[PDB]
Amino acid sequence: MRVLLIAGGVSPEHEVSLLSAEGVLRHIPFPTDLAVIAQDGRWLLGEKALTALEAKAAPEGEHPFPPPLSWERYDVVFPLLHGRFGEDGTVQGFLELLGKPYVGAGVAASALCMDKDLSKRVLAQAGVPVVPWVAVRKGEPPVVPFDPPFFVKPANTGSSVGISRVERFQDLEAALALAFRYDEKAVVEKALSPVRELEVGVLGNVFGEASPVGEVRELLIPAPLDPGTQETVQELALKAYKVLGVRGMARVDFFLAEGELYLNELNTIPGFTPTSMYPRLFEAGGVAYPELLRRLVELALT
Amino acid sequence: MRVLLIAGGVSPEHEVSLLSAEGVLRHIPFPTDLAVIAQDGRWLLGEKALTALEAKAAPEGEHPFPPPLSWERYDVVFPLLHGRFGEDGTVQGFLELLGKPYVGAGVAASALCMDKDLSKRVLAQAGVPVVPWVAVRKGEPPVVPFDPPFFVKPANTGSSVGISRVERFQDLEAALALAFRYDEKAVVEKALSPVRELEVGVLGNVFGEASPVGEVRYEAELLIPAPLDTQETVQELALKAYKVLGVRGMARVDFFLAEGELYLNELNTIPGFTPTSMYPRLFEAGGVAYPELLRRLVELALT
Ligand SMILES: Nc1ncnc2c1ncn2[C@@H]1O[C@H](COP(=O)(O)OP(=O)(O)O)[C@@H](O)[C@H]1O
Ligand SMILES: Nc1ncnc2c1ncn2[C@@H]1O[C@H](COP(=O)(O)OP(=O)(O)O)[C@@H](O)[C@H]1O
Repeated sequence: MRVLLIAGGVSPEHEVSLLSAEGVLRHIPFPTDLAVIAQDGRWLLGEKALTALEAKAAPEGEHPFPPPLSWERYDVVFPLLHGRFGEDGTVQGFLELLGKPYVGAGVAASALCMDKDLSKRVLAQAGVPVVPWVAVRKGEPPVVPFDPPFFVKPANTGSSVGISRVERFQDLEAALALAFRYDEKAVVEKALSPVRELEVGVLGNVFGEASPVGEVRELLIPAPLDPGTQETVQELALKAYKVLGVRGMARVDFFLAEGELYLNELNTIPGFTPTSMYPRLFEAGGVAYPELLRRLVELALT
Repeated sequence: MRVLLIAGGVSPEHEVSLLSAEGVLRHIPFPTDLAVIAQDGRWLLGEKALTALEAKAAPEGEHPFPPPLSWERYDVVFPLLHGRFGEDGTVQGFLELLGKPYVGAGVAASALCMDKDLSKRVLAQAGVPVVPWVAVRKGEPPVVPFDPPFFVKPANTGSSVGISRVERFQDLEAALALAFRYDEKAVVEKALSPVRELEVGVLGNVFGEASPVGEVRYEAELLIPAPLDTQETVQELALKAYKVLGVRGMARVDFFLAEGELYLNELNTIPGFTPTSMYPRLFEAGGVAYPELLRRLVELALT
């Protein structure tokens, strides 16, 4: 068993990905080589990759896509890339064509969890509560059924880029133009205030298992929630996970306001440093970091 | 401008991909090259690709993916692959990484439109009428909130393979078993009877224009126009669905008409393209000649 870890990426989460890679490389219980996608889209192999890792950021790459990589030398690929060209299903589509088993959600799941509008339409139809929202498409004026404040976001970007809180309708047009700077589609959802952010990890292929619930405020593991609400969080996370057909893992984020839960999004490739929420959550669930990585690889083969 | 046409594929529609590719080449108003993906997954380039088109099939190829192809000499890529590794977003995803403009639906819309279960969830949520249904995954006992008869089918496949009609609830298990032979997930929906199958094509990015409506008819063929009394309603539903799903380039949308009630069945992101295929013909009757259709499709990939 030899594993290929791909880190970096052209997205803003480029340095975070390399951090996660540092953590995975030191604990994965399998011979593993690193491949880095520089911020310019080019790749770095072997030594140059490890050198880039130490630098904690690789602005320039050597080989343009597709790289002269010896794919036959690996049994499983672990795409530890965040955001665009990472969790959207493109790298996965590539790996599919290479006939390479890999860690994480497949093309459909990735592309779908990544779209804030489509995933919401699917989850709402299945009975999973989501914040009231409306989709706005580049070129056609907005129609918002509820009143401000809103939160405007690009539908398929990530890393909070292009996101803004709108207090009045008069500021809506400018918020959409900002979001459209990154996407052809945007979402306008009700701004919850005050609100609490809860996060829960899921592991498995389609029918997964939830880890304990966490809260972002500093990460509070576990979250100070009453018995019933904690159960619903895990329950809703497993339901949405199954409906979307996610494979491998996912960190599901929820908002809690007025005692009500709303599933915000499913992150198919969450931060993976030994101190990130997903790993810490499962550590709390009795699954050590090395074992977590072992399971992901095992899941990729089934 | 230089276009790159990719045809064949590892799916069971390999032969038909080549046929529509033959038609495309005969009329595409741009210098165009052909690249073929054999049934064994290896790519055939240059004259070998055209030689392959000749035989109407390419069992084996020369270059294993990724092919040593000069993508830089092409402005637009036209993927004419069907089903798996065709319209499921995989090829699309690869093209997105090569930073190459391409015809048709993007990664998400393609993956989404190929999943009967997922696209029906989105459409129903959006108000678009669909046949009642439930998803059944391999591993969980089937629970159907309605009585038979009903059709059982693989959620993600090609040429209606693995589809069956169930009259007795005691025949559901065998139907699901058949369906699970092509996918890990299946759809169980209310069987419409009698039913008429309509189809309308769509061109454009997100906000498209509908073609006239045609009606399918199998002999013991498509009727353009369709003997409807409704065509408007079908076109509105098609464009609405097209928009919500965020489809780009094109799509043939199939509907079921029963008891005066319309039901959108599915959106095909990569319809057959022979001069006589349902998509090209529908648009022809809509004033969009075959060469024009191709021209626009290629230009749309750039906008
Ligand atoms: N509907 C909302 N109501 C209140 N706050 C929100 C809402 N949506 C987003 N936010 C705020 O913006 C932040 C980022 O939203 P998010 O969708 O998670 O962006 P990203 O997908 O990049 O992580 C959240 O942590 C939250 O504080
Ligand atoms: N709900 C239904 N009611 C009646 N007939 C159906 C129904 N679903 C499918 N069929 C029949 O089965 C055939 C194949 O189903 P379909 O979804 O169109 O497969 P495909 O995606 O290959 O076109 C249809 O052409 C239709 O005649």
